Amino acid sequence: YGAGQIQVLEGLEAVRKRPGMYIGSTSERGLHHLVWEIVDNSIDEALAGYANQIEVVIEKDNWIKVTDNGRGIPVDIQEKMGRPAVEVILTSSVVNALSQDLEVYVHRNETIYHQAYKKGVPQFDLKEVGTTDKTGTVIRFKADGEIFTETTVYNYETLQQRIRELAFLNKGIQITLRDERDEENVREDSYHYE
Ligand SMILES: Cc1[nH]c(C(=O)NC2CCN(c3cc(C(N)=O)cc(Cl)n3)CC2)c(Cl)c1Cl
Ligand SMILES: [Mg+2]
Ligand SMILES: [Mg+2]
Ligand SMILES: [Mg+2]
Repeated sequence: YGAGQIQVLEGLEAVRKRPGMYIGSTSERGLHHLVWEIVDNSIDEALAGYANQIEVVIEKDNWIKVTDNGRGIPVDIQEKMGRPAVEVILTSSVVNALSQDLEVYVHRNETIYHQAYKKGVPQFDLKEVGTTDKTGTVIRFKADGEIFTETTVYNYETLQQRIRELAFLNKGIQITLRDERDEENVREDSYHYE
């Protein structure tokens, strides 16, 4: 309960109290904005010269998974908070605050690190769960139905349109959209402009 952790909790309270001020609306438009908030991080990492693939998956029950092959959100214990950098970054994330559940897997230092959250609150300390020969960041989230009180169901065409545009605007980045909500009938569109 240091000043750092107190500020974190106040920040989550503030986002959840006035979500529309952060993401425009809590309508279907705001729901889809959650995806762009996450994907923008991957785009910046690609433009910085450290990533070139981004994958957005609509999973069963309208979870969203975003994966990039960037450097991975750092995990070193931070000066300000005395907590892993990734935890500080995600506990101040609007998407995390407005998600009933969110998971991160960081591939970095030939290690896979995992943390989970509910409404932005970490459920356990960042944990090493395995090894890897890749780098990057995986984020999985389920939008909070307490916040998004019109719908929590994503529109494939809405995601598709903007993903295609993002690939066209940010040449060289391979951006893939896949709908896995119905395991019997899976749709994928992959964009890569030169
Ligand atoms: C899906 C996704 N991807 C990213 C992402 O790629 N973030 C970048 C931000 C800058 N990062 C680094 C890397 C280093 C480093 N030298 O490896 C040091 C620092 Cl100080 N930040 C790499 C991850 C985020 Cl954040 C989310 Cl959410
Ligand atoms: Mg942002
Ligand atoms: Mg950034
Ligand atoms: Mg490329």
